[PDB]
Amino acid sequence: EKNERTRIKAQENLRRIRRKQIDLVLNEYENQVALEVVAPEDIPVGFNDIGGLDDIIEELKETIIYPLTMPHLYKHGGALLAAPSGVLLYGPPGCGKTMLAKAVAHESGASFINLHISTLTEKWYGDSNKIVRAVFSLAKKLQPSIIFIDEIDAVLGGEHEASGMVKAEFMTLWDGLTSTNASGVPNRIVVLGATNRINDIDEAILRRMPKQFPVPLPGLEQRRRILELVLRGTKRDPDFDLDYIARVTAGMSGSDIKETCRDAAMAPMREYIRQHRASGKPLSEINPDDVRGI
Amino acid sequence: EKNERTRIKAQENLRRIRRKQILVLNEYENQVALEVVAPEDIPVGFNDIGGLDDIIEELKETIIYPLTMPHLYKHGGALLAAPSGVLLYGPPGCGKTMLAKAVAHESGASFINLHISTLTEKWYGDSNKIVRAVFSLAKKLQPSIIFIDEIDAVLGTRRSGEHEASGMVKAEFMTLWDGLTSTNASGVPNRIVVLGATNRINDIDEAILRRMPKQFPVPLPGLEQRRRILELVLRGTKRDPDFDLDYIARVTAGMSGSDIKETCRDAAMAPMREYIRQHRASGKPLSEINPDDVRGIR
Amino acid sequence: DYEKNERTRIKAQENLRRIRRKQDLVLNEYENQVALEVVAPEDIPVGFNDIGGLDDIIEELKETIIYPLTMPHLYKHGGALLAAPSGVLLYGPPGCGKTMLAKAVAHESGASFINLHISTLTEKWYGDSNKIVRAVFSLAKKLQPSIIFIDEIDAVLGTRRSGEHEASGMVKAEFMTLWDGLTSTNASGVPNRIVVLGATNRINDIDEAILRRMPKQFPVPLPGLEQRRRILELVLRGTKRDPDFDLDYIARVTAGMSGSDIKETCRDAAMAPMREYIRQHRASGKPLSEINPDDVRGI
Amino acid sequence: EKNERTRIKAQENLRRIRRKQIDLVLNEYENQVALEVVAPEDIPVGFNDIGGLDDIIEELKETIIYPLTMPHLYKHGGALLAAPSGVLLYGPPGCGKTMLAKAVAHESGASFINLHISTLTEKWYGDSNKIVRAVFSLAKKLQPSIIFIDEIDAVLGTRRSGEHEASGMVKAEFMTLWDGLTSTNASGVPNRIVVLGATNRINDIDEAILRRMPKQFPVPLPGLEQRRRILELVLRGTKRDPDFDLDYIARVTAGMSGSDIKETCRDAAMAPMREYIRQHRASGKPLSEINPDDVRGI
Amino acid sequence: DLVLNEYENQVALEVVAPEDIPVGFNDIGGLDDIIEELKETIIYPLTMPHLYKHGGALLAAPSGVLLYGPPGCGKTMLAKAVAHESGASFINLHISTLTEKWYGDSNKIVRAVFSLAKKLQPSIIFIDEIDAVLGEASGMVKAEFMTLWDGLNRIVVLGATNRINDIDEAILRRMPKQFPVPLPGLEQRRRILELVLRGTKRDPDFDLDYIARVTAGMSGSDIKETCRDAAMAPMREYIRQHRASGKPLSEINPDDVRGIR
Ligand SMILES: Nc1ncnc2c1ncn2[C@@H]1O[C@H](COP(=O)(O)OP(=O)(O)O)[C@@H](O)[C@H]1O
Ligand SMILES: Nc1ncnc2c1ncn2[C@@H]1O[C@H](COP(=O)(O)OP(=O)(O)O)[C@@H](O)[C@H]1O
Ligand SMILES: Nc1ncnc2c1ncn2[C@@H]1O[C@H](COP(=O)(O)OP(=O)(O)O)[C@@H](O)[C@H]1O
Ligand SMILES: Nc1ncnc2c1ncn2[C@@H]1O[C@H](COP(=O)(O)OP(=O)(O)O)[C@@H](O)[C@H]1O
Ligand code: BEF
Ligand code: BEF
Ligand code: BEF
Ligand SMILES: [Mg+2]
Ligand SMILES: [Mg+2]
Ligand SMILES: [Mg+2]
Ligand SMILES: [Mg+2]
Repeated sequence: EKNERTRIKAQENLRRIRRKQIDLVLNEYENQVALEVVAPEDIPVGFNDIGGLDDIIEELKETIIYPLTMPHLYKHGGALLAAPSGVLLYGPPGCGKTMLAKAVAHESGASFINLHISTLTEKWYGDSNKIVRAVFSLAKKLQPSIIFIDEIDAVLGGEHEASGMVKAEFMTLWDGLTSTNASGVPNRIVVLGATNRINDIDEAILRRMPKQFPVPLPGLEQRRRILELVLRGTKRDPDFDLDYIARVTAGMSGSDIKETCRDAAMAPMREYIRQHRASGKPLSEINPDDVRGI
Repeated sequence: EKNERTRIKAQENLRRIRRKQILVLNEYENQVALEVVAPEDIPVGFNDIGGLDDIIEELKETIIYPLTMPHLYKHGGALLAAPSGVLLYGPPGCGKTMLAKAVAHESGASFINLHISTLTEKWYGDSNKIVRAVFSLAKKLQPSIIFIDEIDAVLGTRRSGEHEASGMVKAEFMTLWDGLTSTNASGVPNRIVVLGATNRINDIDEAILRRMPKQFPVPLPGLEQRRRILELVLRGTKRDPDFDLDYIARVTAGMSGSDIKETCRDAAMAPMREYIRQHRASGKPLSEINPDDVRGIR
Repeated sequence: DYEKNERTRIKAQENLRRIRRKQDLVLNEYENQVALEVVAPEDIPVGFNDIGGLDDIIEELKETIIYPLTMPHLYKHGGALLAAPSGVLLYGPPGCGKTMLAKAVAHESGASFINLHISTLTEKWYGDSNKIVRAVFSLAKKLQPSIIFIDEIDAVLGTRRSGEHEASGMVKAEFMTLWDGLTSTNASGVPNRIVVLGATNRINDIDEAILRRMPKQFPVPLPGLEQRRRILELVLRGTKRDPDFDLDYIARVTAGMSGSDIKETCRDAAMAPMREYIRQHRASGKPLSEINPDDVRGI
Repeated sequence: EKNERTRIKAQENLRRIRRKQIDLVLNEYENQVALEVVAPEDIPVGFNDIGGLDDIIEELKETIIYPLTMPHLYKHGGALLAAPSGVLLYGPPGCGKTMLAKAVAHESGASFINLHISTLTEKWYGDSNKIVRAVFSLAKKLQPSIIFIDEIDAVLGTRRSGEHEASGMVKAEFMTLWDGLTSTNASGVPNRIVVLGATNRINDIDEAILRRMPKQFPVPLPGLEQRRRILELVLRGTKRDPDFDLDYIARVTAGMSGSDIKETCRDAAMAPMREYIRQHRASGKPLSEINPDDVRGI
Repeated sequence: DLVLNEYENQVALEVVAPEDIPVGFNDIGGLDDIIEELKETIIYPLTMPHLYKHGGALLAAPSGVLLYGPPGCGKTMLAKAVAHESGASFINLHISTLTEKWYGDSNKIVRAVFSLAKKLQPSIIFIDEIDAVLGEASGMVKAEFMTLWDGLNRIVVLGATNRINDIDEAILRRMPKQFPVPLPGLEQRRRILELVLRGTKRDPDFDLDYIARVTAGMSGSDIKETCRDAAMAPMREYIRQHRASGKPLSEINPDDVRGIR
């Protein structure tokens, strides 16, 4: 149990060093949560690779990344002009909120850690609750921390009191004897969330998360943005009426437009592979081209 | 407890030594490593499924080719990756699981047959661990394919009335399958396809359906696909000449693939029963090629 | 939480040893209970020569389920199309020989009949029901020429309501998957040599996906005229010879009675003479039975 | 947890010790069902306390008890002269069909277990089936036993399509354990377990349960003679005054069941003591006295 | 107050002792026939049972008495007095504590309360607004209640309702006594108000009919709520006089003007 735990702490040390450098001493519980620490260059997308979400993205910048990173500029404004202690991203599925979380992890650059539901659930008794202490202590040590819970229904409200204990301790250490620091700082740990079913999250997270951003479907020209964005590496040279494709996708979500673009791009490559499958070695270097075929 | 996990680990190590030929695993990746199946096991291939041929070319040119052997599809960037998943749906007995067996056999993509029994663990917080192990083993066996048959049971429309472990399984699955680290640092995301099959897509968790771009309907066989189902089912069954396959294909209209299989079974079982009833007046030695079907029975 | 496992494993090993010596394995914790469901042929005191009435269903079960399943060497020339049918569903009104057909199949087949009860499938903890449904087929495959029996299968394999329950729905899906899924055949193509016999009196409640997997569906009807007289003979084999009994009359007086109703009427008609003897014998000291009574009328 | 199970085990063991002689290893559900095996001396009623109806009270004693207990007289007939599979009492409320089952419990000495509706319905998935198996296995460990379900139409019932499916899945366990595969012995003798059930309605009981309760005795409203006998049995403690009679009371009350006559006689008996205490408030200290009248009180 | 399982513990939060109950018939009024009959038919068969030991189990306490009970103060409050004077160890039961969120939970509660009452040999089960018994899981709890009633003993079940016809036919069989508790429609309400005015007395006592005839159709709880505030109505003026006369001082001088409407 110690040798495997030693491998755990070694991998944690490597990951935390690669995060910090862009040292720390951790107990064996937060050497297991620090494995779920997302390095900055591990994300392929920034705020420029997202389309349609611009007012929400400026909200997340001006209220969640500036109040949480470089807070000295906000000493003039006082205390109310600061970052909340929790933000939520709700809306339909596929609309692009996990992508917002990914862009926040990449561009914000302040100790992002994504909590999976498995790291909160432990078979043994009690130690499934010390991991929440480890999460918050790690977020307090990695000072500009952004805790993230994707599909946030593990802290949703069989009860399984041990799981109830984990949820209650998460609520308590959310805003308890540590969320009101005498140093005039909340420690800058914004527990970002996300969920496509906003109703079932019962009451507590709805009061603990002041900012709640609805990621709608792209209405009438944000789908044009997502089309111009997904089709960034495909040769659409001869005749590709992008406005028609933006107008035909009536109520498709971002993932739906993305998969439609995937099919439309597979179309020329498919109809090329299906035609030159006779010379033996298929290469298919730059020969095909995109026209239509959504 | 170690006396059981050591035997388990030995078993999965032997299974993967059989499969991977032409790797460290934790206590959970092992328990899912018993699900990895080799193409030698499944006997069915794409050349054995009659009728639904339009779905075969779609799986080949849009799932298996983009997933296995991706060097062709590299010029188009991450847009030309394989789909996140596939959902084969239709009435029962039309070829969903048979397509699954063909994908297991005729792909060469480290097929992983995930049972509902293994996702659902008794101890607390082990179902989430089993899902994380499923997606960590599908990532180790890189161009892999996770197959959840009857996927509308494990997944499915979430509600307030459901076991607290099931909601965690669903959320953990969605997180691993279209989450933060579902794309590599270079941008090429995780050549892992979740192939599911169901006969009820209106109970399959639309948030999950968003993850499955390719949703193929396996329709009920028609007059032209039934004459291929009958051909495939009747391989070894030697036909008595004057056997009219067209009449049997036209009389079995409202039947599925399995119903046509069972009809052909009960039609080829007839001459053997005649053979048995005639040899009732003597001993029962080994069989022979004497009994031919008296006619095309239906 | 450990002695129960040792008790159940020793019991299942003893049971399997009994079935084997009627003519070992390493069973895990979950199929170690299903090994208790395995019944021996010497337990079931019923044979196909003991059922009455239905005779073209007995012929069907013998010819196209029992012979393909056990003793398959006669069918190794037709291929996988001559394998045993994956599923037989005996359906019909209550009390007309469904469970008796299952009992005769358990006794006469000699194919490792396993009487699966609805309790062993329904476990308390999360995932144990799925583990039991997997262990059923695992044990049936360890004992290849095997039959799985689920009496009153409609209450266990219902039509999959949209919000019925998760444990029941997962058990249904697990049973469907292990019935004929990815790993249901062999590496060569033999369909696993397992037949799950089900008995129900509500046919249109099983759900369509499951009736697909039981391709042979036998309606067990009510006894007609010649079936009622055969049921009467088979029931009255035990009673006295007769004191001028009339059986053709009783064969038609039982207008729409099922098999169990005919058996109960015969029970009452046989109890009547012993009651007469008890009444006439109370005047004496002790009962001390003999063979005085008769059998004439029961109505 | 473990302490609760051990306490239930100790209670069931003590109840078995008190029931056996006017030791058995058994699982937890049989521990819970063992808390219902009742001693015959725990009940005050007998076959002579049951006024009115006498044909039913003879049919039970002579075709359900003598076949069930004392089987050495019915041995020659074989499995066809065994005890009936089950017994059903039906009739309007208060006509003495639970008191009749109570007398069957007392005056039979046949391991009478009284199964409550709560013992069957459990909170966890798959515990009602465990307890049904427990009751049908404990009745077999107590071979000449009786299983009384009171208000059988509540526990059982015509299983609708859209039923609870946790009370309908237990409703099939009763049928499976009742008359199923292993519901006899290798020698061919039945299981000699008789299940007695009382109900106000038989058309709602079931269609598949009523065929295995072949003995069905209706407990009708008392006529003139039955009502007179019920009156003569209810008035055993009360002291008659030489003035009144019983015929006019037996004739006035017509639609009253057994329990309605019981409550009427209770009022008629409380009337004299009522008057005595009402004329005795400032009459010394009421401690004891015998001066009733039992005059005609409607 | 002894050993008991978790369900008897769940039901123990509603059980109360006799002495802890408020005043009995001395606390209420407005009826004499109903109180007299119920008293001499229940409290006597419970208090001093030695006087009935020669009866022979026939002239014992009734097994349950229903109440027609046009709604006033829960449509009845006689159960409190019956448990208080008889020392009956009043165990209460509500529909809220009778519903179920787990399968087979209401039946467990019913068996616990009846099992519970038996440890407490003298006991008064009380079904306020008894319609959860009559009448698809409620049928099972109905059958359970019927079976625990006499399905196989100094216990009484007080059933308050509002419609005799709505009760099941197998329930009126078990509740023989049908004590009607209608609204007070006579002049006796003044005595009601008398009791309702035994808390505090106004400046003089105004016209008794002036306060009586106004509540000619009001319920008993209606009278109790009117007089609990009408007499307090001018007292609010006295508190306002405290506020206007310097600061509020602890005084004991009542000053009524008119307690009506
Ligand atoms: N606003 C958007 N612009 C561009 N692509 C988007 C957008 N929203 C979603 N997508 C596409 O959806 C895929 C993942 O969607 P995701 O953010 O996981 O949806 P959700 O927010 O429901 O989790 C990405 O590959 C991305 O291409
Ligand atoms: N297109 C098909 N071609 C040949 N056989 C088929 C086809 N569809 C179904 N079958 C028959 O059905 C049986 C299994 O049915 P399956 O494909 O598993 O149904 P489902 O797709 O509903 O799971 C196989 O034995 C096969 O013989
Ligand atoms: N075909 C039959 N021949 C003889 N007896 C029968 C037949 N069908 C039903 N029975 C009688 O029914 C009783 C058991 O019925 P069972 O087979 O359990 O009914 P079901 O098939 O509805 O479960 C037996 O005692 C038997 O005497
Ligand atoms: N024939 C009878 N003789 C004497 N008492 C009777 C008779 N029938 C009913 N009773 C009375 O009714 C009570 C039993 O009611 P019961 O008839 O068992 O209810 P149900 O019929 O609804 O089960 C007994 O306590 C007894 O006093
Ligand atoms: F993350 Be997505 F909203 F399912
Ligand atoms: F697998 Be099939 F749809 F029943
Ligand atoms: F009750 Be039988 F099994 F139809
Ligand atoms: Mg997401
Ligand atoms: Mg399938
Ligand atoms: Mg049966
Ligand atoms: Mg009763």
